[PDB]
Amino acid sequence: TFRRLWPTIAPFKAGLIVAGVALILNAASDTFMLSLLKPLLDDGFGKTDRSVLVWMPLVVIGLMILRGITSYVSSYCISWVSGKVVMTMRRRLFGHMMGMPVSFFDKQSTGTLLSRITYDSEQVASSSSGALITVVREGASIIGLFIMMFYYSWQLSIILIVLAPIVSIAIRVVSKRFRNISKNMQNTMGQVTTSAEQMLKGHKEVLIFGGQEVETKRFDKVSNRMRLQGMKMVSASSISDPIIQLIASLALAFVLYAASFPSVMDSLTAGTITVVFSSMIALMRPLKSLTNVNAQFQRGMAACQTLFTILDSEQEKDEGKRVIERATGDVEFRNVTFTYPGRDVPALRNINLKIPAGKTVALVGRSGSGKSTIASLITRFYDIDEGEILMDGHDLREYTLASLRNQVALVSQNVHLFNDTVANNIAYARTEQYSREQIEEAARMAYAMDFINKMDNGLDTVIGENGVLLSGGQRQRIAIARALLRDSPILILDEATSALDTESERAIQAALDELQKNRTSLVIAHRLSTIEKADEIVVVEDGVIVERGTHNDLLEHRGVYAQLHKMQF
Amino acid sequence: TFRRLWPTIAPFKAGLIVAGVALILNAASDTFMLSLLKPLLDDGFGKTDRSVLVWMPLVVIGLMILRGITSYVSSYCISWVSGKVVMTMRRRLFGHMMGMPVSFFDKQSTGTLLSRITYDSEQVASSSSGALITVVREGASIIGLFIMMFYYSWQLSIILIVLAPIVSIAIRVVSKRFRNISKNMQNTMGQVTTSAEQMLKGHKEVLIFGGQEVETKRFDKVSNRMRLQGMKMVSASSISDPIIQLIASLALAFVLYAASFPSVMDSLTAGTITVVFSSMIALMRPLKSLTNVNAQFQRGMAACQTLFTILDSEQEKDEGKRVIERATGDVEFRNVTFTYPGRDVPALRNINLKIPAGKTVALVGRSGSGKSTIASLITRFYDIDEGEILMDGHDLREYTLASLRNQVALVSQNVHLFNDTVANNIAYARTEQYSREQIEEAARMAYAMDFINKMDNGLDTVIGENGVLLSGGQRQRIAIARALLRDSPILILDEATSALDTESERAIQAALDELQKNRTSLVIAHRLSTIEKADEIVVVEDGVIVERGTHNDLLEHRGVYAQLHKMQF
Repeated sequence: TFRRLWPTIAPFKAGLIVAGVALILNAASDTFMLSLLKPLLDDGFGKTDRSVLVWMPLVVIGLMILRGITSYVSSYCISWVSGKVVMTMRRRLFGHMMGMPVSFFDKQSTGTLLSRITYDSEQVASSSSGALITVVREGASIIGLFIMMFYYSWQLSIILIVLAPIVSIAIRVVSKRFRNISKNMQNTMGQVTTSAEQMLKGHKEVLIFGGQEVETKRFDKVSNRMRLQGMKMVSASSISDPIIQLIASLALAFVLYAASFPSVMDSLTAGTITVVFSSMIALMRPLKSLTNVNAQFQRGMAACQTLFTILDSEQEKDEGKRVIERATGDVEFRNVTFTYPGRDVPALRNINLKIPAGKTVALVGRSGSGKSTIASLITRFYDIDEGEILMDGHDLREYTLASLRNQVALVSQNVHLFNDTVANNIAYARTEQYSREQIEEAARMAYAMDFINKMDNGLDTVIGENGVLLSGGQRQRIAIARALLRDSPILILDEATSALDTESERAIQAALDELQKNRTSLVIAHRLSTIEKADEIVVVEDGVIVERGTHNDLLEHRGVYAQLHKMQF
Repeated sequence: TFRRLWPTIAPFKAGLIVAGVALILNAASDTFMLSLLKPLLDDGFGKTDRSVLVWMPLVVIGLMILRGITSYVSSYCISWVSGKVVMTMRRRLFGHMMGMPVSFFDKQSTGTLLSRITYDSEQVASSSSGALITVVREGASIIGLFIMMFYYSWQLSIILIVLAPIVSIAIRVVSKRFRNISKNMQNTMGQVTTSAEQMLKGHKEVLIFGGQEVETKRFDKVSNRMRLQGMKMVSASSISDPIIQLIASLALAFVLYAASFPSVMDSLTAGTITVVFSSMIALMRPLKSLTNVNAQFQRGMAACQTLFTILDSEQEKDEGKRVIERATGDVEFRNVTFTYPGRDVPALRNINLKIPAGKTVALVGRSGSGKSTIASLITRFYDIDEGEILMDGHDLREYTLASLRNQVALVSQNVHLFNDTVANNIAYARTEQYSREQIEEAARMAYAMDFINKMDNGLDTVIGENGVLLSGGQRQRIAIARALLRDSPILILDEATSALDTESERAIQAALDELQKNRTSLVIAHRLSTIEKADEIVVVEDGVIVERGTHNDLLEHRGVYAQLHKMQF
């Protein structure tokens, strides 16, 4: 039919088969109730002493116990398939957003993404299972009801089934006519209400002219008109209910009139009529739900379509073949112009950055708008629009994503934290690679030895949600320890730590210097000390690299950096 | 239960008595139908004799016809009371709406006041009528149903009545317990969803650290937990409906068990249980409606208190005793400082402007305000905060409101016209006073006679809503003719035309000059020609008269007059 994620469900059929076969019993039981109704009324409650009012009290409760157990098992075992389908769908979907470009997560639809994964995943299988159980049970109650209703007094069955749609369509046409009549009559009431508003509007003119009495008379007339219009409207609306009631009663009266003639006689009995009528009445609800099933199956398998769109959206480019054993290379730029998608302003103009290996460079972004993007390019998160980033004699486009991202490390005050323990967080994705002693040494080199050692559970304290919830400074220290453990030749320093912790942010800074004492570092300078620590100052204005050079060179000629050293004060 | 609304009910009480007595039958019919249900099954169908089941068609159609006619008469005659009472309330409200000060109509709006007059009164009447219908009909139905249940089987009725509340309360407590369980597990589901968001939010971190596999594993674990939580929640929710069904079935089983086990009643024939059970089931609707009725009463009656407050607000001041027919007396704003009620900014200050008799002393300004109110004070729509405006040497407060208003005429391009004929509009509020020839003379003086006689129906053509929708300029001509007819000694022009019709605006101007060769008027002028026609130019800048003098002197002294004048040009 419409969507066919069928393979994902294919494994979980046994559960679905059991649920369905136990669910059809959930209508077999309801039908057997009304089946037992006939012996009850005709034979039991009559002057017949007993044995239909002693066996029946037990059987009704036993069969309801069966109904309850089948309902529970059907619901649970369809919820098993729903759970094991929604869980696999969610798992696949998420596993196809961990290799999906940052562009989508650049607030293209990021806010809804959790909603997209959870609400829609819950809705797809929820609505599909609802459609199944409403097109099996309520689609089986109908079948069993018909079997019984033709088993009991088929002639009455026919005279009732032919009447039901005729009466239904007659009711529909009468209701349509009267609804149209009332809606049409509403127009006159609207007109007179507009006249009332008009009369209320002219307060000033009425008062200045002393027409209070004349306006009272005119309101008398329009209000009599309004009351008469309401009278006729209410009369027309009220004469609807008696008409439909009379039509239904006429249907019943004809049904019984047919009972007089010998055509259906001996199909009357006493119970038989009750069971047939009760079955026909109770047939509406199953059919009422069945006629609407297509809406549900569709809403749900369509959300599945919406989910499919995400599952098959753009994927991160991976057109690389070469790997890295060590990125002991020189970072090189040449006319590197880039623009982050979903925007019009160009990000970067031509670039000629020759950041050599073994030495660091501090880029200063006093403009403060879009500067960080320059770092995102070297880490291949937003694809470069124009130019190339020449790394170790090769471009990143040519180079495999995994190795490239591995060689570069990010550090920021807003660093995210995982939900596992701190020891794993430090060696995230490579816990087996390094021994706990290595992690402790990294923490030492991160100058958070006392802090990390003082957590309640020590080295393996749960560090994320449902944990101790460190502050920003401690998070920075553990991120620095992460970088130390990974020993990325390329460092990216956010330097967003506007907060100055006493005796600790200086410890943090010592950790930063030790980390960047070696290795090539690109520091998005925002603090004073880092600018002081600058090795090759790189200024940028809006989207262009205005100047480059060491501290003294740009300090001598005011240009940009020198004035920045003053407005930064 | 405030019920100031008692006197209105007493004249139409007869209609209410009818409505009620017919409504009683409107439930007696249903009761005597369920009564028919007994013999039908007991001795109508099983037996060969068909007299019962051949009469039953006739009796059922007859009872439903009585139901239809009695429902129609009840609804009609209750809506008639609700119509001739909502109508009298509406008419009384309006009659106490033309006595309200302009301030009340200004703070609120037509559409809010129309909602009050139209929607709120309709709710008052409709909801009180609905409360009465529910109480009477459903109380009659309940009393009749109880009579039936205790009459047909005084033993089964007692057991049913004892069981129903116990079963209902047990169902309620079970439902409450299971709802609490479901939400107590929904909280854990929310926790795991928050964890899912936590992990799904670290896209940049996962990519940079290359931990796609580890994050996939963690999501596997959390998704397993989510599926387990959903499974447990669904199981808890689905073990409820079977439990309530089991409780209801146990109730029914015990009822039937008592129906046989003892010989206490032992009298239940096939018909007696059918009728008693069907009534007990059908007794839910009235017990529910009668329980919810108190939300109808004191919801419409509260709207009646709202309408009383809107009716029982600050009436316009009428502290005047002396009546003056026609006055050449100057309107002098001696020391009059006024501010808009409901507003903060001072509208006026102590002023010295005087209006000599005969002289068409005018007033000009570009402040965009101040002027607007300086005329309204003469009409006393708004009151005065300080000072006194002297008519015939007497303050307007001393002057009788009706007579003083009659002495002033409101002529403006933005003028309201009543839903009446042109003759009625011109002689409005005094149609008896003036002859039709005088109205033709008024049209002549309006210089619109050619147009005034051009409509299809001539001088008596309907001019307002449901009329010709006359353009603004000729509507202003109509208002001008109104002024000429009434010959108000005091006149306050608006002259906000800003639209110069070819040869018709000049005719309008000719009409104004014919009007203002007499009839002293501080002409609120936006027209340079009107300013030139001024006698004693008066200039105000948003809080006070800057100067008052002839046009030549005012022009000579630049002050503020010459500047605003040359901006006008």
